Amino acid sequence: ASLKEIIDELGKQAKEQNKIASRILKIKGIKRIVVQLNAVPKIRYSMTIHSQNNFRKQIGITPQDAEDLKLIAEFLEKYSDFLNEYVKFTP
Amino acid sequence: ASLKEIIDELGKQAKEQNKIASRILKIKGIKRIVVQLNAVPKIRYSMTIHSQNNFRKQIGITPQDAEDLKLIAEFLEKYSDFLNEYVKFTP
Ligand SMILES: [Cl-]
Ligand SMILES: [Cl-]
Ligand SMILES: [Cl-]
Ligand SMILES: [Cl-]
Ligand SMILES: [Cl-]
Ligand SMILES: [Cl-]
Repeated sequence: ASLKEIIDELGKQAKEQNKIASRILKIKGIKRIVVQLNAVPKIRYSMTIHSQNNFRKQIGITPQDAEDLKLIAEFLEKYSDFLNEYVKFTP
Repeated sequence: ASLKEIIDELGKQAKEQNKIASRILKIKGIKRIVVQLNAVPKIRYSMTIHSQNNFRKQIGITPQDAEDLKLIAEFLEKYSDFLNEYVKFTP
């Protein structure tokens, strides 16, 4: 499933149901931080990060998360132009 | 104020008061993501990230945050050995 497929799927779901629809992006190489894409409804997107170990609670980062954070930064830069033509983000 | 001064100050506060004590790290160059250090009480540390614009709510990252995330990764790597001898982190 590509990013665009996920974006499209979350958009359609958030509309049919009138509530946030979410999906974990499976960014290659990430060890612990999980990036979740959210479609918030007239549909705007955001991305939140989560620990696999306390998935529902706010993430506490430690120094061992440095490489994850870099991979997330790289993924953002790699898809930046596309995302900025394709979706609107949360305020 | 160095990282160690902040760590020491938050440790002393979290002990005198028996509750989480927190302070924003002023990592040079960050535009929007704020890293806050927390001493949680028998004292363990964590770091949480926050948007300056919705400081109390969970941060929604967008592609413009890529450089902040890299600077946070660099700061973690720069202080990694020190932190791992000097403090214990949250589970
Ligand atoms: Cl992910
Ligand atoms: Cl965590
Ligand atoms: Cl792109
Ligand atoms: Cl900061
Ligand atoms: Cl935000
Ligand atoms: Cl160090």
